[PDB]
Amino acid sequence: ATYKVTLINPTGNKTIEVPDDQYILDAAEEAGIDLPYSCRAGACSTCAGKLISGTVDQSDQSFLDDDQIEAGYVLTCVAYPTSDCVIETHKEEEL
Ligand code: FES
Repeated sequence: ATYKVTLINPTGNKTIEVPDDQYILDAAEEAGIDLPYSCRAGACSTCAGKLISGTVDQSDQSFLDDDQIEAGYVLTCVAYPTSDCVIETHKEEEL
């Protein structure tokens, strides 16, 4: 499956089609979108986003606790989309 991911940043928004076995971050860059990143391994906060709608699989992540997750945070470097979704990006400091 290839899923629509809408990325909302401070000043505007962009939809991209992300295959379900590619990380949101990887696809974003592939599309010329510059997101923040650091470790790229699910172990810091630098790349975090916030799901507003849809679902992701970020099973490869280790930084977010069970309540950051439930509240919708996502480490975009390690998340695959599991449906069309919408994510507010540059959410690092909320952690
Ligand atoms: S860049 Fe460190 S968690 Fe994604």
